[PDB]
Amino acid sequence: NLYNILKEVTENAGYKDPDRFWTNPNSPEALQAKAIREQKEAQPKPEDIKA
Amino acid sequence: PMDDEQVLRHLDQLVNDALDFNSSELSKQRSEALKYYFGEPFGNERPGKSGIVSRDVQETVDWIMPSLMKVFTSGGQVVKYEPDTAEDVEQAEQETEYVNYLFMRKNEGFKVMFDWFQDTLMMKTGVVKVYVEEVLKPTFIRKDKKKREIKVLCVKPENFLVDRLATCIDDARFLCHREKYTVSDLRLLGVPEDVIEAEANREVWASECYTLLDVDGDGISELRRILYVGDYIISNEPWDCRPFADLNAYRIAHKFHGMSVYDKIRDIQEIRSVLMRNIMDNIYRTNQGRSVVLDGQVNLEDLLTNEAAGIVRVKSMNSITPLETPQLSGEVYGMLDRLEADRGKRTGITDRTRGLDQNTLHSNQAAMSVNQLMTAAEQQIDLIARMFAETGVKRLFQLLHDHAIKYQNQEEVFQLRGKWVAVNPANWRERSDLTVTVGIGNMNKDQQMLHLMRIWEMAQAVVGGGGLGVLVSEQNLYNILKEVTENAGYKDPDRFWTNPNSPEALQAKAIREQKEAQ
Amino acid sequence: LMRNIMDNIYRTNQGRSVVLDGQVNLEDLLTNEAAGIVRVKSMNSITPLETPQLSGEVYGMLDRLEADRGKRTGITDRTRGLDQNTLHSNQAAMSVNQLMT
Amino acid sequence: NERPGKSGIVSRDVQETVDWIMPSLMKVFTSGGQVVKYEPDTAEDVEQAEQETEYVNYLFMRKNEGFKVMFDWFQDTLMMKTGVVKVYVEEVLKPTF
Amino acid sequence: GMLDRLEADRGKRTGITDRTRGLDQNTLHSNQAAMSVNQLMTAAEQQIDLIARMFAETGVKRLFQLLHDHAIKYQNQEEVFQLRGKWVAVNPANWRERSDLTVTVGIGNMNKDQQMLHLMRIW
Amino acid sequence: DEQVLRHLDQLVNDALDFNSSELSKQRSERDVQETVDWIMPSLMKVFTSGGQVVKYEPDTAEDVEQAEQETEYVNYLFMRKNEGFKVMFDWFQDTLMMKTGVVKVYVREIKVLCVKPENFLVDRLATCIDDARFLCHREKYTVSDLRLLGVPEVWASECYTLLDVDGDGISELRRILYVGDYIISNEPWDCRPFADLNAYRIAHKFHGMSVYDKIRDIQEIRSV
Amino acid sequence: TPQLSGEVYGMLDRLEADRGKRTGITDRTRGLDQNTLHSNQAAMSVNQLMT
Amino acid sequence: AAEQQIDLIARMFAETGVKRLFQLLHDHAIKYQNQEEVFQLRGKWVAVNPANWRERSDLTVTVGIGNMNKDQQMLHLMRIWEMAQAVVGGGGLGVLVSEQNLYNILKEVTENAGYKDPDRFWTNPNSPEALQAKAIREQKEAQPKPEDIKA
Repeated sequence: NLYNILKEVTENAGYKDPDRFWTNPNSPEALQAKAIREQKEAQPKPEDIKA
Repeated sequence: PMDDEQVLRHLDQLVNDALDFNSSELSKQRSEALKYYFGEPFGNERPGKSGIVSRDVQETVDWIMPSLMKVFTSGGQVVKYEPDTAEDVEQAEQETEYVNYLFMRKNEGFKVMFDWFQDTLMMKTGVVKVYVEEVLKPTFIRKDKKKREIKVLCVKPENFLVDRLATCIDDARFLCHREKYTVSDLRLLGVPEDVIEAEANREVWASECYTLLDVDGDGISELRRILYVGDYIISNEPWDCRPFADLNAYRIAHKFHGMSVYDKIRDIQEIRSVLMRNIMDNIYRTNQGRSVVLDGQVNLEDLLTNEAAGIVRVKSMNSITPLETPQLSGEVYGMLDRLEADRGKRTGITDRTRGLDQNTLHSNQAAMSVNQLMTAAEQQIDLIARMFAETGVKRLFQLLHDHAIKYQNQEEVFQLRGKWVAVNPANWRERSDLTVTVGIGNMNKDQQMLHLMRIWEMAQAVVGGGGLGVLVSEQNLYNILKEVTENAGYKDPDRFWTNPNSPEALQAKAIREQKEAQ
Repeated sequence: LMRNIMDNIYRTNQGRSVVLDGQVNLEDLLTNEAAGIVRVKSMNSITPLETPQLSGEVYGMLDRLEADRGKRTGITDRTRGLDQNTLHSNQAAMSVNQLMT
Repeated sequence: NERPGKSGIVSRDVQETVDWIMPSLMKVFTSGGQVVKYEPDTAEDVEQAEQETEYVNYLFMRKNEGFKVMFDWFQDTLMMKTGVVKVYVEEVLKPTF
Repeated sequence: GMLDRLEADRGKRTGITDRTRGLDQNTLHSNQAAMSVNQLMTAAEQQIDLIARMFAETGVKRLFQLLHDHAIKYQNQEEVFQLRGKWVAVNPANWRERSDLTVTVGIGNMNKDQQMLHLMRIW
Repeated sequence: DEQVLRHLDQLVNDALDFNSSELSKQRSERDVQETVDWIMPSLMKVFTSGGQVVKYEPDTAEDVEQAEQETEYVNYLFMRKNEGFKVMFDWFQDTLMMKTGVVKVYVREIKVLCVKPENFLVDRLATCIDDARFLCHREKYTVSDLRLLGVPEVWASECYTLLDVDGDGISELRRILYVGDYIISNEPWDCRPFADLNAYRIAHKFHGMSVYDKIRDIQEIRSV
Repeated sequence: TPQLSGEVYGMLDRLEADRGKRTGITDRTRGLDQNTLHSNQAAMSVNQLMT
Repeated sequence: AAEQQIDLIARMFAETGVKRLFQLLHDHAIKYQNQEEVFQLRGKWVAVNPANWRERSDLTVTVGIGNMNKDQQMLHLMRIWEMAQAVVGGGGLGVLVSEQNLYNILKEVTENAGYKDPDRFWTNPNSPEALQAKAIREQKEAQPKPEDIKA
């Protein structure tokens, strides 16, 4: 719903779909981001030479 | 039932009546307005009196016009067809750029607006004419002949006769527009006798008539344009429409023509001129010395020193008396501030074309003194520009008429080389002016700082916690950067930083990311 | 009010017969309602013939009338915002909501 | 009530009121089609309400004589005390030829 | 303040608004570029017609004797900011924000960052 | 020596009725004595700085034919060769003084001549400044004219009008000099060596307005 | 002619102030703040003097 | 005071001195000598070859054109002072009457005092040192602001 806040802000600006999407509510790219791309960049990412 | 040779005399009778109807009132009004514009005397000046005149239309015109020039001529994106979305480059973008060359860079440039906007400001209306012309000079390899083109011009607005029951451009039962058409051009057209009249040009003023009648003895058909000479032999064919603009410029009620700043401000400038003339009278007459007679008889002091009061004081022995004739009040000069507020607030609220500072820098506190004081709280000039565009789209539509009829198989060079047949295009009869005028369309500074404060920086602040993984991708940020660069003056070449989406970027982006991830 | 102000200034700017009594029938009725310069009548001296000027306090109503001319529906000043010298400062909620719209 | 031979100056005051009332209505109503909503049942909105409200909007957005009609509304209301328009139906053409 | 009031055609018409003017000057320049350059077009037409074997002067580059196949004479030069109107919008923010929050030049930026010098170091 | 000659002579004689007899009043109303030095003298970079403001740029048929060579050659006449930078700004000076600037290309090579546009007599009504009813210019043309072929107080030349003096097939524009007892040489060209460029505020009239023209009241109000 | 007194304007002002005191209290009921702006000192002068 | 008769006397002697000043024109035209003056500068040239010109005017002395001391004092010191302050404040500095004319507008007081050259800095009729100082000021006050982002 923070994304809904941002989408309302952008609608106030006047950019619904193309320029400022800022919605990503539940979409396969958004699903793979929040559940995999963000998660695979947080849980298993700290495995560098420092680890 | 046949109606032949009667239309000649009928419109001959109509011309004089229409001229009596129009020129007596409207021509006199606009000519008086022009005389006011060029400081012709108003009547309050008398011999040995003031001479100050009213000169105020100049500054309001010179405050309104530059904004119109800076807002109109900006790229070739002024008018968008907005057709069905998928196939647009074939006609929606091709024909706009086609009319870009055939209107801009070919026909007088943006000076056409400078030759028509004043008509919408001085003449209460600006009405263009769209006319056919032919091009020549083949091989005399360039074996191309009889080229066709069409331009747009004035017809001396004093020569725009309209019927008495039209009130709209596409309602004129009678229309008349006349041009020079020298006698050598008549001989080019094979005129077989003399004219209405040492010089080949015998003062021939050819008249063009747009009227609908019944020559074929059938139902009332479309108008047939007539090229007259002296109320004589004609050239009539089934025509298409009226190639005109008719910018009322204020959208008055349903009348033939609209109204101008002249009709608004003639009386205000008249009272201003009267005030200045009376101020000069206070300076001049009220400050006259005389013979300085206490009472005296002296035949009214030698009849006011022979109606002059210049140099005489001999009455009998009169003592020192300045003889100060009573003068004007002190509020007359203080009335200047009130009347300046009265008139400047009408349409030129930006005193000296702009509102800015010299002592303190104009920062951007919050919402930019919101939206430029709400576009100076909806200045009427913006709405006048909106009406200008919404009615001048008719110019493009009239162009597209003849383009779809027949022009050429010409090729143009917008952003590339190689274009194709425009012999049989689609007009699409649908246009738009969304991002140019009163429509939401946040202005240059407004959009700039709005994006800077609430889009450019809010994202850069929120990215600290969540990150760009789900937030704005690179392509959208680059689109915002691209519009920012266009706000800097040039869309592409101002500040590239671009690389939005391409194998030279996206594939390069992936391979570079894996380069730094190994 | 504008008509009366302009007619006051017209009557004041117009000259007189420059006479106290005269014997030329008001100097030919002010030179046939003109009265440019005529003082030769009998013995009258050149006198500007002052006229009672109106009260300036009448102007004190015009601005009030200005308020009247907006008090009905549009007393808002010209509905055009101009900030030349001092910018639009805001403390909290923009003086809330621009004085509640 | 004009007296000839003197100043017959007529001060125009209504024009300012009308000409600064006009832009407010224009600015309010000349922005897309956000002005009017159809308010459907919560479960299904775009299926028949959003699409058809935007359809009617386009039938007033650039598919029917633009916004000069709105200006005529407002002029006829403010000046002649009442603004009225009519909505009629015409036939379309361009068959095979 | 009578003289100052009557000077509306002296100070205000002179394109002075406490340095906040010049639209009259810009309009005059654009009109001259669209009117005086017509004299240049006429001169070129006369040199094509009433002259032949033309040359070049003060540059010693190359003589254009003949073969003027075509010409589309028009100008566009009055569309620039005054001193920093086109820069102050994103002058100190692009380099200090785009590469600061996300220092990933190449993915999130471009080589045109060097062009920043062309707008900052150069000027 | 036909009726065309008499018509041209009468047109030249009656040309100066208003072209150079009433526009001079647009000179004084003074303010341009510093306003020009505040705008025109500082506009040196506006006119005489830049080769992109003056660009030909034709279509794909001719793109690298004379794109820069023509501009480079013309840049000589732009400054220091013929009608130089000061002489080109003389057009703006004449626009500030008599509400119109002139660059008259009177002519293998030509030069923008006829400075001091107060010598631009016309038929008192042009409305086009390119294709008017008639046009003229003032030249000295003294008696000592050994340079010219035959010419033996007298100041009259260049009677190039758009009237019916062509005699060939139509009322065409053939350039010729003044009569001078039949001393005019034909030249069938449409050069029309005149500009009449107001370049400040030019409507559909004979000529535009000057800086002092818009400040006529201020001329006697800012000093008197 | 017998000119009217200058206190008639005071009579107009008194009658207008009386009318305002009766029903239309707030002066013009409008806010035009271009140079003179409200200053926050305590709870917005609290609640604009309790409305 | 409606062409005071003292001002009449001054006007008519000012205009009748034109002939006796034509006499001095003739005296200069025939021959005097070829030295230099003693006013406004060090060094002047020879003007012993003039043209009679048959025309001379003395209209700048009295209530005629005549910018007399009373009118100059009052008109300048009140009206042109107010107008100059208005122009400088919000009327404009680089477009309207500027320093190059402010020197002239402020030299009027010095002319009333009689000293032209050595009192005020405001002369610059055509001065190279003032232009060089202006260029130096621009160079020394422009650079740091661009340099801040140039780093």
